[PDB]
Amino acid sequence: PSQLLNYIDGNFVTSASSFANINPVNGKLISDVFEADAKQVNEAVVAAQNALKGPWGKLSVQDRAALIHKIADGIQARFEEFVAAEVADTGRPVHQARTLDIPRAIANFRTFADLAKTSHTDLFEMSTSDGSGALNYTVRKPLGVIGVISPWDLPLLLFTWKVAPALACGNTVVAKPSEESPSSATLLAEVMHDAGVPPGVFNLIHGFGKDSAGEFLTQHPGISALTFTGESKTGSTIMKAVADGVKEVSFELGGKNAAVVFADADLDAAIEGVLRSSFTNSGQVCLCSERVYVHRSIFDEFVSGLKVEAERLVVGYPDQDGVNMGPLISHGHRDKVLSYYRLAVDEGATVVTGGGVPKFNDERDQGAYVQPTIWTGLSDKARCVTEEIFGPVCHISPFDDEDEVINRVNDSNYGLACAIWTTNLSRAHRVSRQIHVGLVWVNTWYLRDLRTPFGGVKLSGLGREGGRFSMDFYSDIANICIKI
Amino acid sequence: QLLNYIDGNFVTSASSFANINPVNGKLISDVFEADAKQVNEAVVAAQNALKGPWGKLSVQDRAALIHKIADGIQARFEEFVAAEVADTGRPVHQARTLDIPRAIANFRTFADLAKTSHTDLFEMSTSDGSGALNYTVRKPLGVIGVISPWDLPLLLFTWKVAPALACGNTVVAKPSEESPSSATLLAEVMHDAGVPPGVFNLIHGFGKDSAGEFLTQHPGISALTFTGESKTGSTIMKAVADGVKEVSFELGGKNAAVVFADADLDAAIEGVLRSSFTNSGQVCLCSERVYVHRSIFDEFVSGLKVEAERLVVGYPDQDGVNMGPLISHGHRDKVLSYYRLAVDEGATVVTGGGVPKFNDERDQGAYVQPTIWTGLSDKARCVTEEIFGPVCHISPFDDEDEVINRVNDSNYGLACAIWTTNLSRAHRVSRQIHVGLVWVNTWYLRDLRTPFGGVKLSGLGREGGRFSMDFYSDIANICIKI
Amino acid sequence: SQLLNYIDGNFVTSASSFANINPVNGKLISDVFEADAKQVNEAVVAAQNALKGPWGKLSVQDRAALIHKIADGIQARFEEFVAAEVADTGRPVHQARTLDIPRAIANFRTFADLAKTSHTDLFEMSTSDGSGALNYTVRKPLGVIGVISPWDLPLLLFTWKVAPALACGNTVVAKPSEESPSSATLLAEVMHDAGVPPGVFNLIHGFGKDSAGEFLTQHPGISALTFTGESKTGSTIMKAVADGVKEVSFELGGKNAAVVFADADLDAAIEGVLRSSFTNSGQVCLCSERVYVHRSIFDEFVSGLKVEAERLVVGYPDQDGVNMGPLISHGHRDKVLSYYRLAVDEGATVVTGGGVPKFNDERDQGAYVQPTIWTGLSDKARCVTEEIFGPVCHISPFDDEDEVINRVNDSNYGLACAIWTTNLSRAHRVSRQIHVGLVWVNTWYLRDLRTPFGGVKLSGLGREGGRFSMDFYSDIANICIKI
Amino acid sequence: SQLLNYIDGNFVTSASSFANINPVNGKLISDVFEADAKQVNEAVVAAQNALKGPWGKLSVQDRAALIHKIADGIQARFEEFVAAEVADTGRPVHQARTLDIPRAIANFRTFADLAKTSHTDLFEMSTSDGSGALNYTVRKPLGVIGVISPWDLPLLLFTWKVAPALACGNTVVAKPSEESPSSATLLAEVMHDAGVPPGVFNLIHGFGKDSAGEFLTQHPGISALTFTGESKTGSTIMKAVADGVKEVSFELGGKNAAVVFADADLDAAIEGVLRSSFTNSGQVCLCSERVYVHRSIFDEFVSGLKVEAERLVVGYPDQDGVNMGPLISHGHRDKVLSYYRLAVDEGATVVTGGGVPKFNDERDQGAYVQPTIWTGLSDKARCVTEEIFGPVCHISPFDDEDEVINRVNDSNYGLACAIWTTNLSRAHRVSRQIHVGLVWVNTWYLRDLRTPFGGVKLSGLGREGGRFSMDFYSDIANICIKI
Ligand SMILES: NC(=O)c1ccc[n+]([C@@H]2O[C@H](COP(=O)([O-])OP(=O)(O)OC[C@H]3O[C@@H](n4cnc5c(N)ncnc54)[C@H](O)[C@@H]3O)[C@@H](O)[C@H]2O)c1
Ligand SMILES: NC(=O)c1ccc[n+]([C@@H]2O[C@H](COP(=O)([O-])OP(=O)(O)OC[C@H]3O[C@@H](n4cnc5c(N)ncnc54)[C@H](O)[C@@H]3O)[C@@H](O)[C@H]2O)c1
Ligand code: NA
Ligand code: NA
Ligand code: NA
Ligand code: NA
Repeated sequence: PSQLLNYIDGNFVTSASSFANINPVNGKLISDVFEADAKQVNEAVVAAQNALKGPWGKLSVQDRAALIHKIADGIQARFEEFVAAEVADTGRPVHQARTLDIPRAIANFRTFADLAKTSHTDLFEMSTSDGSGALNYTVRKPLGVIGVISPWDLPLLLFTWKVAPALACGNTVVAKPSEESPSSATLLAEVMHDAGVPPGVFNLIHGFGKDSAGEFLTQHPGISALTFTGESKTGSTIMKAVADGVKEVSFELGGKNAAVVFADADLDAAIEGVLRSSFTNSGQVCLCSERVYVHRSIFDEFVSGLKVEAERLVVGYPDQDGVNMGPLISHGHRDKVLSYYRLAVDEGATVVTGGGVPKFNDERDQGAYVQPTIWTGLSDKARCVTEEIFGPVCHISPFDDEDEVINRVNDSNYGLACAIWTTNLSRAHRVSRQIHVGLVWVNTWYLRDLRTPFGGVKLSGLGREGGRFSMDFYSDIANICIKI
Repeated sequence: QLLNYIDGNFVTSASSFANINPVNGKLISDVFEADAKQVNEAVVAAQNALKGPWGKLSVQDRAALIHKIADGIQARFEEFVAAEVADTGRPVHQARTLDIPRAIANFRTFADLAKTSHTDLFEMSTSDGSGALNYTVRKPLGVIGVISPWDLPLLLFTWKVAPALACGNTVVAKPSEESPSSATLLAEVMHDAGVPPGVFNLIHGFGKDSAGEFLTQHPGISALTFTGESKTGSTIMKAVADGVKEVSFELGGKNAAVVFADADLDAAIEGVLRSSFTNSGQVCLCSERVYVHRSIFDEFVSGLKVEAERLVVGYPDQDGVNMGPLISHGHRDKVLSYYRLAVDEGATVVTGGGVPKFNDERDQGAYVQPTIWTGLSDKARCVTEEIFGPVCHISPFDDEDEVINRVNDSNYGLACAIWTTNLSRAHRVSRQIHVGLVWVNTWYLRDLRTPFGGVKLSGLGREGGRFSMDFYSDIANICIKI
Repeated sequence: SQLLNYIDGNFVTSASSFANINPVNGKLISDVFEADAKQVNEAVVAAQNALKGPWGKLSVQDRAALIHKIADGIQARFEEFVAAEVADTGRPVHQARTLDIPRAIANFRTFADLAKTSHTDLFEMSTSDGSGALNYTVRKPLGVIGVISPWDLPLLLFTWKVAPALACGNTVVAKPSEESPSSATLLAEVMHDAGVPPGVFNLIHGFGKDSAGEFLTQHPGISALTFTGESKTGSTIMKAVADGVKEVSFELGGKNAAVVFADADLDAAIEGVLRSSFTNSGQVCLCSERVYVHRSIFDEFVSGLKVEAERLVVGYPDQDGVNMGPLISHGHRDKVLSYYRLAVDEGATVVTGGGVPKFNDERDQGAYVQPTIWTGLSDKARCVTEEIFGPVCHISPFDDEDEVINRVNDSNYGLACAIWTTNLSRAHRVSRQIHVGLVWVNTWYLRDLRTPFGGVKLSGLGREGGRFSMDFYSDIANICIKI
Repeated sequence: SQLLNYIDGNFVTSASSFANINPVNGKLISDVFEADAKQVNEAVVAAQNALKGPWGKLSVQDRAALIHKIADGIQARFEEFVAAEVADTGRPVHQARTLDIPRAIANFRTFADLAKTSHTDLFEMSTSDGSGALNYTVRKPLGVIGVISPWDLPLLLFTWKVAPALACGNTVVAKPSEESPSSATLLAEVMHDAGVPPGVFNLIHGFGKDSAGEFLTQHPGISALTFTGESKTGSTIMKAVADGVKEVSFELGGKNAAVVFADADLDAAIEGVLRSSFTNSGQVCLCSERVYVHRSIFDEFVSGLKVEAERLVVGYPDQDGVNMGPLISHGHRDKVLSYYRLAVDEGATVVTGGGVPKFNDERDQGAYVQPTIWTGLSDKARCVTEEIFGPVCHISPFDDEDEVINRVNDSNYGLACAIWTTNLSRAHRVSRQIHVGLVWVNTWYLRDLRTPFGGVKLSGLGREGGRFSMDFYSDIANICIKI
């Protein structure tokens, strides 16, 4: 049907082999995607290094920012095409693509263009023995060639989350989107081309990880940095792969995030919030809550309430009326999720709702759907309470005491996000600062200010991105000291 | 004898190893090597200390306690001088003016930064019209693993330790096997200042199959900050990858100095002498490559030769001394093998090129002579590989763009010194040098607030000023929906 | 027994003297030499000259080191400063030991630290010729700072201005309140003993109009006038420096509210408002003289506050369990009593106090009044709108959140506000809507010295504290290099 | 042609009208309605009210998008705006196309972007009970900003104040110079067409004393007065707002120096000084009217400048290769020629110019003068010390670096300075010692809108640009939460 090409040194190019892009709604072939080989990857990196010496490297910060705004304009002008591309690849509801995914990708470019325009560096004066003094000033320069490897849960959002600041800081890019979701990135390349981004500045390579484009990219000595969002295990692998070149790295990895509902929470608001934090994108967001802790005094009522709301969720077509949830990304991912559904029963869970796959009795039965699922009854040590499942599921457990629940939230090798529900002023601030995660929300979930630092602790990440943190990571910070 | 310091106690080990004075090859002390069991004990005690009295100090009180650590060092100044000198053979004057005062400055400066540092507040609108607040907070990262080298032992040791403690972390610190004494005195100051048990832990030993490796492998740490060789950095980066530990690396360099035709020539010769031979060339920041404009080349080399030959090589306390020995015999071996390699590569030996004769104990030491080469290609191994001795190669250049390209044609990128009196040239050329630090008309001048680090193989991340306050802290974002 | 000026490194007397009077008993405690215009000029000129001297040559590190020595010198004479503050003001010894003196010391240490750690900015830009340019900023001393301070927190407010002034490398001509000259004089001594170069810090005594205060504000030799005191005086001063376009920084009056919502920790709010209304006998610019309490807890709040207010021990600064000393002066008490009288005329119910206590001893010769609580006045009453500056508050009920926000903001002042509530959204939602420089939630007068401090409307001009002081007390210059 | 006030979303006329006069030929350009006190009041009330309308409800993001639309509206009418600026002032068309109009558009865009990216501060602190506290700051609109602007760079300086005011969520009552009312009026059209809510931006026309300008500064309804103009006028406005303790920001006069050191690129310095003395016919606050040149190159410098100055084309704004239009007005020319005579009387050597060109056409009815260069005056001459605001410079030799620094600083003004040297150390060492707000090395009037801008001494009060504007045009509030 469609073909998704690579984009290398200003041209769309095919490849020797291609792989299948499968619509998870109905199991059908969407497109063939040409897999970049090591030769093509090297050509992309070499093109990126050279482009640093071309027109791009000569642009003022203002001209660079203006061009980046043009990239955003071009996405905006093809908004519905990008919507259709994200949807076809992932089965996400159209409304979500229209309200979250595509706007945020546009916003990624604008915000970092803006940050680039307004950012400055530092001036330090000092005295010296000869009483004449000295000046130290800092400058931001492009780091060089940035390798980008991105996942399939929020394909264009996370892809642009990395590409936007990379370009805003004057770097050049070689980027490999998830093999599960390569469409919107390919459209982005067309927008880059049409906007007049110079050849070699942005390069798109398609492929898998190991023994494919992903691995070839991480191993190339020509990149200056590798920014990556994905599985924790994959982060470790990549970190080993770039260690010999001491490449700069930035990792946003797994999580087993908790939501906590205190007895003084607005209960209806918390039920709705947790529904959202557990089942958005069918539980396929790094930020989703797979552990929920609810005060003993409201536990039964919270659980009954969430069950009803979960069962009201419409699981169906992306453009179906009132749809809330699409399928999982792939049959392969469904197999992982269902084996955890199985594991939970074996570990002693009560299945409050879901626990299987919906039966549609139409073509969607050939897709990769599962049911939104709630468990109770597992110990804090259960595998299903400790390992990231990355599906539409949450286990819910009671607690009695604030310090107790804080300790249970923190008792994890992960540390990405946490959502806390309480109407109490002191409790909100006191509790939040004690959660060992990069991001806490109070009385909401996944509310984003793009200027904030974003990242995780422990196995969930290395480094911070967002705002000035991206401006620092994607730049060479250099100190120049002048003796006066 | 030098003991480990673990959970408030000085403890011995099943193995000890020799601390050899490099001036005369004499034994200074036996050093107990921490085994894996003891490294685990240091790490567990570090973790627990976070939950004790240390973790409950206000920022102001923490900073006060840190200023007390600095006072402790100052009150035992000469004792610290003596330890640094003994281990390494550095000139007494260098220790008194550079090494020890900087260590004190390290603690004081980061104490001050901690007291005055703040974070950010972001306001935003939301659909419902009520809005939201996002604010950031800096928390202790947790347990910081510190592994440090021998060139500037106390300075570099405390360059990591001070911000780590100022940010409320606890520390397991492993100083170089070549220079364990001043770090052991520090553990004494820490103890006498009433730093809670477990907050600062000193473990002695080597790298592979030793305390260093054991530290980097321990899942209980939250970060590893390292200063040493590039290949060691790569190794440690691999070691901590499975736990995805935060890392900060300051690694090797092959730094260049550049003398433009319009430089103040006498100041340039003096500056490059300092940048080449300070601490006997054993500083990561030393210039081992020098580029001089063709029109002043011969005059420069002659002038440098003379100055280089007036340098006094001898006892650390021998009045007028300029250079002590290299850190060790093993290290002199490496340096001498490079001395041979330069000749085999076709170098003219303008001066030095071997080892001085003393006819006393110093011949049992590990001395070499300050050495200057000319006549090698940019691709010669002695021009590209870090020697870490008191040596430089000098090469003529003709064009500005030429010398910039030649400076950057390196797998390293730590620092560069440039000499010129021209305003435009100074700033135009500076911004093009692909390194972490550029000095103009000076060398190794340091403001502790500035970002410090290297690019390419010379490092990962930046430390100093807010970059240390950021690295040694968890930055967390809290979002309140209103 | 004699308080001298400190000019160009010398303690000097003056032509005229005035009486420093203990408000506990009305007894003369010292004679204070009033600086005339000639001595004021001499002080400014000496401060100008010191800029060109060793002080101008100090590195920021060295300067900060010396400022810490000043702090050390206050610490070493801690109890004498306490005695000095107490003697002049009648404030409880406990307050002087825990609030007044330690904050003066912290003032010097904090701004020395800020000076040591502050840096400025680098901006890169592109140029037509493609070579680019660099813009960088530096902080330089502004010059000579004229400091004028009030009597409510004498040493705290005096050092609140002098510390950053000196931290930024300025020289200083400072004029403390006629009512409280003692601690400033001891501070001169500490400067002297610390070896602060002559002319760097100059202390002139006197009054305002037609005296040392007036003369300083009109001297063309100063680069800036920072002032804390009455709003009308701020206006006067602003006109006086106009011809010179001097930099100005004003912290002026207020009529601050406290608001207690139905979901507040009622016991904590009662204690809180008690502190906010009667601390330093209600003689702090930040004090709450208007209080709004939700209808559902009004009666219970007023009853609880009455009991606590009546438990307050009014007496000698070193009297065991003392909570309140006297007002600053007999003249100040006469104003406060004229307001007590006015409240009654305006129809107030006097919940407690409303007059002066009878001690039957020397205190009856001093300047005491009772802690006083009113109810029953409308928002337009003069006792509800004009700053009294005594140990008093009016309490009014309210019903709605938007209502009480409007009544708080319906004022020509806008210094500070305290809000009591346990609700998270309300705390943040209400706080941001109060038109003042400083809001506290579930506390009062908690100070982080890094934060901007100041008022809006008639309560001020500019901000001080942290980065704001480093900016105000500095010349910020941009240097632009074409490459 | 006719220029109306813009109030509460409506263009309105007035009882009084005055003439807009083309300085090129003395012809009438338009009539301008002078707003009276009633209308100024109407503007301020409208502005106050608009704070409570739709404007006050916009998110920072949406407010910023609107401001970008304002900039779009000026871009869409670019040439009309060029025509207006040129007509009012006689400035070269080229300068209006490359400096004046583009900077106005950039002003709005830059502050819109600053608003979008700016954040405030979070301070944590410990407390006695061990639970801690949070201090956070927020930026809120200050309120109604009164803006009063001069005629040297009409739209640039007008929008330099209007853009940050609107970006910080304030509402505006703005009074452009009587000499240059056109572009501001066209700006009102752009705002209207972009759908800026009524009352958010108000335009009042008139003069100073007994007119719109004075009335604006006296109105108790404004929250701040930002002003650019003569030093004396700044002093007057500062007195006028003092009773309200209104926030103030002043960018005032200057008598700026250029310094040419012996190691300067001589040709570049000659060209640079020519630009800095004669651009906009010397009618820019940033122009150099004093020039110091090292003795060794003095004669060579003066000769070169004389020749370059005599090659300058003085004529029509669109004339081929024109360098200078006329002065703003015959009245201003009268003042300038008065200074031309005075210099002769003070004993100056007129190196070039010193009179008015003879055109033999309609330009003879205009307000032209010749670019003029003087030598031989002492540092104390009136012509070397008072701001002339015409196309003129005096040149004097110096021998020593410390000497010339002292001579540059020996002034009651302190706006800007341009320095010419090829030496690295000297550029940085000398620049930091010059007591002005802005120094340029090897260039002049190079602007980065993020930098602090302002002057010292009589040249101003406070800073604007970048974070400094974000601070001046906002209420900075501190909110302290006890946890
Ligand atoms: N970039 C900088 O700022 C900086 C500063 C000083 C020194 N250096 C570099 O340090 C080097 C010289 O010092 P060095 O010889 O001690 O370097 P090194 O790598 O051999 O040793 C450094 C430290 O790491 C430890 N170590 C060695 N192997 C280890 C391992 N496998 N696991 C854990 N720890 C291990 C050592 O015991 C020692 O404490 C030079 O390359 C020099 O450039 C760099
Ligand atoms: N906003 C704040 O932070 C703050 C802090 C403390 C006090 N205050 C205010 O201070 C007032 C009480 O103190 P006060 O009675 O001493 O006020 P005041 O303004 O009458 O006197 C203050 C100082 O200014 C001097 N002074 C008086 N007239 C002067 C003049 N014409 N020119 C120059 N100096 C003059 C006085 O001698 C004294 O030193 C209260 O209104 C209180 O709110 C405000
Ligand atoms: Na797919
Ligand atoms: Na040794
Ligand atoms: Na008194
Ligand atoms: Na006109």
